[PDB]
Amino acid sequence: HMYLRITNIVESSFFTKFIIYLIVLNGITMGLETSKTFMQSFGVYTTLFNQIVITIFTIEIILRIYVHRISFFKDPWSLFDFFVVAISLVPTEILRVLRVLRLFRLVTAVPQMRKIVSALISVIPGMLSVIALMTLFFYIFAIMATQLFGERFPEWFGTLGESFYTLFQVMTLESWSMGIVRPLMEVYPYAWVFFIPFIFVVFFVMINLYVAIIVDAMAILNQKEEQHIIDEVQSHEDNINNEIIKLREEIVELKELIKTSL
Amino acid sequence: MYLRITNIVESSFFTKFIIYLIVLNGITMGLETSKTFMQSFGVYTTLFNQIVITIFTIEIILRIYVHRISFFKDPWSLFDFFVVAISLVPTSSFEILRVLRVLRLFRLVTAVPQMRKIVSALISVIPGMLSVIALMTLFFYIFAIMATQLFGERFPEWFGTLGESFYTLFQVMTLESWSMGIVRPLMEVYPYAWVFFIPFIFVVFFVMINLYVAIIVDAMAILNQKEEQHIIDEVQSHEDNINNEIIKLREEIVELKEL
Amino acid sequence: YLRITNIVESSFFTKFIIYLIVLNGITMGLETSKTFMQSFGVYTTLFNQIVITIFTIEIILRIYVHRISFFKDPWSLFDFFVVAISLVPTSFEILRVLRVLRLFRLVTAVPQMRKIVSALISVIPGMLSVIALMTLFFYIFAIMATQLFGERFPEWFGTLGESFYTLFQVMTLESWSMGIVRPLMEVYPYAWVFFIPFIFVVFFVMINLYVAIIVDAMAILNQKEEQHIIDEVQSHEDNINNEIIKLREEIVELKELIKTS
Amino acid sequence: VPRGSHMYLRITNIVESSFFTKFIIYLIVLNGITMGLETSKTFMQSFGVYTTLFNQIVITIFTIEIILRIYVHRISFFKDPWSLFDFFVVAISLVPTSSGFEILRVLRVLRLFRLVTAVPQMRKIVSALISVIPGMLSVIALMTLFFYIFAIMATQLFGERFPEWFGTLGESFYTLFQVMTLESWSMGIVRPLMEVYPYAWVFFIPFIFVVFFVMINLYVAIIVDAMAILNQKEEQHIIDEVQSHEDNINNEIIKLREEIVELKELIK
Ligand SMILES: [Cl-]
Repeated sequence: HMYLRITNIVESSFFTKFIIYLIVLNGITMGLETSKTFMQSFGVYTTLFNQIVITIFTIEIILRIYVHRISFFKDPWSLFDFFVVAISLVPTEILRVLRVLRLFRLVTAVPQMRKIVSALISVIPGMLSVIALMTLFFYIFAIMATQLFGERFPEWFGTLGESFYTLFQVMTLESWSMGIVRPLMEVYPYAWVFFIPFIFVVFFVMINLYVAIIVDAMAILNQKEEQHIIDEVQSHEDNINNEIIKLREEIVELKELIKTSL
Repeated sequence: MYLRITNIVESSFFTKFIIYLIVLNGITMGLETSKTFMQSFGVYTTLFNQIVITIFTIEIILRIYVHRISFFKDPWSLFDFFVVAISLVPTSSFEILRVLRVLRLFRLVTAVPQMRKIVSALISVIPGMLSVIALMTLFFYIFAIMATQLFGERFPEWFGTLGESFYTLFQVMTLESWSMGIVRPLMEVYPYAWVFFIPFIFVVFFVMINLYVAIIVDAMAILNQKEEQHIIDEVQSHEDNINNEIIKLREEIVELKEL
Repeated sequence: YLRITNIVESSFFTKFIIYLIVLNGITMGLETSKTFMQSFGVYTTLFNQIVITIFTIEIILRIYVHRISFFKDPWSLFDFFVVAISLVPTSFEILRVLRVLRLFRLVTAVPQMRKIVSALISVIPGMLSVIALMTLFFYIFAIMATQLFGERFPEWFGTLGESFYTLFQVMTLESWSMGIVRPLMEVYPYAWVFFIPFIFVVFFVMINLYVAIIVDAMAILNQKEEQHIIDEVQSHEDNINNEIIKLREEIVELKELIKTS
Repeated sequence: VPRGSHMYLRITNIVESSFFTKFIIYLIVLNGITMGLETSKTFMQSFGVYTTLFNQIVITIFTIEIILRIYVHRISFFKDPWSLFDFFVVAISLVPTSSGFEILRVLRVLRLFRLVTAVPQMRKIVSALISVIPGMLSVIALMTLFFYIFAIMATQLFGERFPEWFGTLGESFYTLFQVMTLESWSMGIVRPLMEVYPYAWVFFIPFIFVVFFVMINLYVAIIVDAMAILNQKEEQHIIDEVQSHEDNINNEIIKLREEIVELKELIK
């Protein structure tokens, strides 16, 4: 009974609008917390405000949980809001930084933003195949790079994780020649045979992956269209063919009678 | 009387003539670069500039009298208006005005409809993206704060300031020296700085790419709809035509049946 | 005259010329080696002087066969210009290098390759509009950059032509920040207000330019498809409409007859 | 030479069993982790001997497998690319460790791509990607020719004063690829070059434009040309229905137009 009373609140525009306002204010506050000048003067006023908004957010998420019960925790966006507000409550090192992640609540609380993100994410599940294939490709070349170049170049390829970092850098193309491969070729003149293929393969996959998405997305669109049009030509065909038997049966009716009279 | 000026203002001669001054004053702007040239042919120019700015003001004036309020409802006129004003404000103000005066070379886009169409075609995509543009700006702003309070003390040149983390994060997005120049340094002090900048790179590029994939595909969905509605509209017309005909021919037997 | 045409137009003639192109290509790549030229240099230079004659024999014949039609043809003109460059005496060496451009005759002489290039080039004329807009944009910002930064940074913006070069570099994004802008911000802390917009506009246009190509090319395909689909529905629309008349007139001519009887 | 004997059937039941394929895939994953631990100097000092045996084991089983698979599938094995790779890879692994080249010991980690061959999901992903290559070979060739031509020009123009970057044909090739990747093309190469040769930009700016034009436009075509094929496959389907529907009504009317002439014959 009272559940309905508060439910009208939690889901009211006032409730959501008010929260979105605090998110935006606390977002300005956290940018003002950057300034060493600012915190010296108005520091305390902020920290309490920080400690207030987090309280309200804890009130909010509690209500939202009581109103939505388990379906709250089946919701990605609620889960995020939940984690982000929890991390914020852990007592004041690195979490202190991650506390700026509650400004992403502005995405959660605004459906306009939810739609953008959901739209973007939609591609990822199909890609997991390729992502895995790529990670394997990296993992293999990371091992080769370490076994080939980690002896004479330990900072770049001394460790599996370091070859991984360096191979990602090569993929981004940042200083891959002047910075990395030209050095390596002073010692190992054929190092280009390892890193030019790595570039080609990696970039081929990236580009072609998205070519496929665009083309395959197009092919699905042409089918949704083809089925609509053909289904129409198929209804028009079922309509005349229904209206010809009425015309045909009359040459049977107007024959049977007109037959007897002759 | 009024028609005389308007018929003149909008003649091909008028616009072609203004376009002609735009181009000359444009070469002047490029010859004004050379110290050598200015030493010899310098003063000649300043008059030429001061001349064309007079003609342009006449032009802008006439155009306003002819179009009245319609002038200031037009973006391309306002730009021509704003720009030509810049040229008339006294040089020794605010030295930046002396520079922004070359923006009137963009008036070559205003006066040529070919160009006006190119730009308009290009702008057409912007309003759809503002959501994403906003999402990106927020994303930067949040990571700028993290980068500042993570790296600003030991690396104040790059992250000491919110506005500097913004500049540096944009650089990382452009991929320019993001590793050799910045992250590899940072990892000397903070070995786990890659956990912050590799995700940042992935997210940023994923959005940028997929945004344009969406444009291409969603632009296509509309094309397949506009087409689908043309084809189906024909099948629907082809039907009701036959329907009326069968109806008549079915009503025609009723006549013969009665008789 | 017909004898010459049968030769010039034969596969043997074109195939034989293509054979010299590929051969002349290997020697021209072997000319790179100081080792090679020391030993087999003279032998090569004779081959060079040989093939260039044969190509001139070829270019001559081809002109006699086609007359004006030859010089109205791009691919022939290329072979002509190219083979001429090779004939002008080596003496200002720059010509001696452009002589390697006759290896592009391998594209001229191979039709598959001629199709690839033509397919690629086919896009450009539409872009002439945008290229101009871009070139203007560069020219405008090149002027601004020169008179903003050339005083304190002559290497990068001291000259109009130099700001052009440096602004193209920014577009390629190579060292734009560490290399150029961060230095400039030492003197001009608001220099990012000039170079971040320049980056956005440039990349926005390039990307959107190709989005338009893909979608507008897409839209033409949807229209070429419509007419084809509509043209059949309308072929279906007219045949039926007649058969109703073959039925209509047959109903009338019968209904009228039944009336009499 | 089994052919179709009772024991050929014995091998076939093994090679094609779920256990056999699943077991091989399981070894691939373990030997894959093993090679990542072989990276660690600490680990090799302690558990080194354990590894080399396991490596020496998995290579044995994989050789057994490759053999069985050949007996079961005979020539179809060598007409299959994925089998050939499995074969090529495992042979590398069998070449003696300290051979003259001494690099195969590294190429031996390529057997981890075997995780792609044994997984049908992966085979399809790779096949989907490769499917584009043959169409491009024309363009790829056009590009290689372009590089080769510009590589020669770069050597003759800049190799004397700049032997590090263009002294050798193979070096101008490597530097021109770098320019294409846009890595330090200006600050690193062309700005230096212009200290000596101020018009060197006329050589490298076109090269950039042409190179990027082709690369981009190639993929534009793929998207569009692949598209027109989709529009053809579609319209035909629509035509074919609109074209059968035209065959149905046409007979329907004539089957009807003859029935009324059938009624006119009566009176006649
Ligand atoms: Cl019909």
